[PDB]
Amino acid sequence: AKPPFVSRSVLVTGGNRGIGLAIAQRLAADGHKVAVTHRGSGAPKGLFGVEVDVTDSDAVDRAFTAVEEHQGPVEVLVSNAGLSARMTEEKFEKVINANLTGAFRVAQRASRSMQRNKFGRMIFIGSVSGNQANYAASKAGVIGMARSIARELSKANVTANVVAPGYIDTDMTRALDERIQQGALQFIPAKRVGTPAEVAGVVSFLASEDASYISGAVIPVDGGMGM
Amino acid sequence: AKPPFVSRSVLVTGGNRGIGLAIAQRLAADGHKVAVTHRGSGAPKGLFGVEVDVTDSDAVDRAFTAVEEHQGPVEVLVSNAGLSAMTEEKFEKVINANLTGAFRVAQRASRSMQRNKFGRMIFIGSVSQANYAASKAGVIGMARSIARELSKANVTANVVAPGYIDTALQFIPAKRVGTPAEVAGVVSFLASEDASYISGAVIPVDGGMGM
Amino acid sequence: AKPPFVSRSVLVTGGNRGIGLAIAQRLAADGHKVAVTHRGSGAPKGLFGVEVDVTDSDAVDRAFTAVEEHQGPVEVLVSNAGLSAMTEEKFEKVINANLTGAFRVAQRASRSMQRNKFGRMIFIGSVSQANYAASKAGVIGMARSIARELSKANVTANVVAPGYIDTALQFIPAKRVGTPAEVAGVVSFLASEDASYISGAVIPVDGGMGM
Amino acid sequence: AKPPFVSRSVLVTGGNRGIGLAIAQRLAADGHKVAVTHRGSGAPKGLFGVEVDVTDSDAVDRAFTAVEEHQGPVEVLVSNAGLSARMTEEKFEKVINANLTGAFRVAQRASRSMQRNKFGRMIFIGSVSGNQANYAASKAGVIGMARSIARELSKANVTANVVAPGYIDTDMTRALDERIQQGALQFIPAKRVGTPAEVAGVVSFLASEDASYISGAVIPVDGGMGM
Ligand SMILES: [Cs+]
Repeated sequence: AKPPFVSRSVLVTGGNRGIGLAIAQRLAADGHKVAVTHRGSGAPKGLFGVEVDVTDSDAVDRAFTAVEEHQGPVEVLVSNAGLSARMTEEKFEKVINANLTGAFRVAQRASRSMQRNKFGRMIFIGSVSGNQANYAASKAGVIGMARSIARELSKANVTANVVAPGYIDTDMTRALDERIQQGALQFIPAKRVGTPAEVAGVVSFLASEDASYISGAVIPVDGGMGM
Repeated sequence: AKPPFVSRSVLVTGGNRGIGLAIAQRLAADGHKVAVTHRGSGAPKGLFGVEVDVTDSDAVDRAFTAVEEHQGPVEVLVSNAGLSAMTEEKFEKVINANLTGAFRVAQRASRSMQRNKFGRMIFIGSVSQANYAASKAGVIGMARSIARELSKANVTANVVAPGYIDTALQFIPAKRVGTPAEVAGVVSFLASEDASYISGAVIPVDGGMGM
Repeated sequence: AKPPFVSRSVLVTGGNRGIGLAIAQRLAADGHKVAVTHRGSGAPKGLFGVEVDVTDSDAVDRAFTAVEEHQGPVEVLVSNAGLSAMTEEKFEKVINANLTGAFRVAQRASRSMQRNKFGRMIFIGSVSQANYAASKAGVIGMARSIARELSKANVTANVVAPGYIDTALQFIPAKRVGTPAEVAGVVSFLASEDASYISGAVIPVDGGMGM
Repeated sequence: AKPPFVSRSVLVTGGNRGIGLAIAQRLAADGHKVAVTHRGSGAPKGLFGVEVDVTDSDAVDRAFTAVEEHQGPVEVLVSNAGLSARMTEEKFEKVINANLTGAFRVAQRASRSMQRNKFGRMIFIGSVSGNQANYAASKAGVIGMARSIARELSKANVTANVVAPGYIDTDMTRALDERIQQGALQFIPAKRVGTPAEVAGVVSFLASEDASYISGAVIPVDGGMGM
């Protein structure tokens, strides 16, 4: 007794690259109407692209307006980490503004339409493993924020969940010392890195009709690492 | 890309009523080969059934053998609570059915999963007593131990933790109770090819309740 | 919109080998409840099986009853050729198994389908003899008669006409033989909720051969 | 053992209205990248639109080029009837040019890329029931053409099939005399009209990986009418 599929208006922030790209392509093949944000390079073929820096509340507003006009109001928001990568105030605030406050900005802009239409799915994608304290603070902060949103908006059938990837095969992970790669594996029960498609599949589920009674959850996609 | 579907040999314990029944029916509609255990009331129409008291290790063993003969070795094990829902007797009865029972079915499933380098163990928490709380938290610790040991063999162990399901609302952000189908959909996902890199997780299906 | 999936009670005759087996396995992975008939070699692992000689009307009747008891009344009937693949004896043997056999299973299925206002009869033509040609064309005429009478009750009858399937290429535009999975996919569609307004059709699955 | 889904670049001619719209929406929800042609009014939200009159070979060429640039070369072509609706030469040639020659033009423009990439699905949608001789000639002509294409191109994994709808619920069918509506039913074993979604489901199948060994076929979607 599987709920019938509904084609949703989807916005995937940072959806032209890496894990964000895998997510956007998967949601498109699922049957959804998928738009992505980017910082200039553009969306790949078959996806509607809008340029926006998530540190800029006006650019966020214009992005959502453009998507609304293209494919209808955003029903499923996938917020990917704006940045991924001793410590200092500038580096701390830069990461917080992009990854935590940036997540707030897109969630806030999505919320009114989601509440009004009594449907919404906010799905926040944590930054990858693995600048320690700034990324740690922003990722944990997004989880606290998502829980607050879930507590406020779940009564309107608007949920907010977090996908927490562990070590995933990306360009930066492959650039890491051969020595760091094989020994990150010592912390991972699965004894292998995850793939972008493995993250995308979990997002596919959270966007689907099957995830309606999940709200305020953090689903780790990490081969057991974070236990 | 979305990974190709694989029809799995599935066993759902307590798969004849309530949430277990919803899970069994959903996994069958997904395309899996679904067997259930039950305590006497019989299996649902269409599905292979075996009578098991999960406090009985011998009965668990002969159930798995019967299922292997019918549809092949169990690849996906869904362990539903033996009891729903303080004396030493009541405490021990719930621990034996809900915690040790989970161990019995997990242990019996484990050899074949490890050998074939594929397994999904999915434990379903009871709906919501020191006894029930201990057994539910206990199963989570057990699952995490199994995930730590066996994830390297592509054998994962995850928990679905339902809140209030209809088979009080002030404490639930959704302002409604969940349905058995809403639990079943999460189990469908965890049984699927899309859940391969999830292990040792507890997924709450509670409308935000236990956040 | 795409109509919601419904898990149907399916019977596939000759569903234990070749194209029939591929059909049965595909329909089971689709989410249906799949039973097969066979002539002695047994059913595939996982699926409910009944021994039927389709020249025997009594054996057909007791097969349908056994299937009804197991998984509910047959909603989707897939009739595969009794024989694969000139004397009066050889002619009559092929007609009796392939044409009259199709009638026997169709007739037995028809009452319940009409009563419940749902039925899909799907006849699978033999792969490619005056006897075989007569029986294959005969089944098409029979199916068309059934479709004319019963489509008003949401009971349709369609034919899949395979060409050369691997269980010569110069006469095939595709320049290759078809696979059993390629036949099974067409049967999956005809069993689905998307085939509701198709009735009395013959769908060739032949890479262009019989065009 | 179902073939894994592949997201195809789809062009549905006349895909902004009626049966064509139902087809385009279904193929989009299936997971494909769907573009439609129209004659000016535009594509609905979530579908890429291009304007083209299928009597104009240059406009067809430009349409396919625009789709190619948007979503990749056309892999699945759904050619819907340009026109639907005593007899005279002008009315005969008008319908032949739109419905038969128009089908040729789009098939021809699709063919080279399909052959080169060793994949293609041409799906021709016959005009609805039910100007007699011109529509009859064009619909039968499209079937002969499709069979020729199937004979030539099936060796390159390029197939050509026809969906032949009977009486389907559309704006024009509903405009027909109450008396003609209920008595068209006397010719239909199903004893009801079909829906646009019933046609779209058959097109979904013909576009899918399950239809690979079907070529040169005419699938009637008519509740048994045309037996
Ligand atoms: Cs099944």
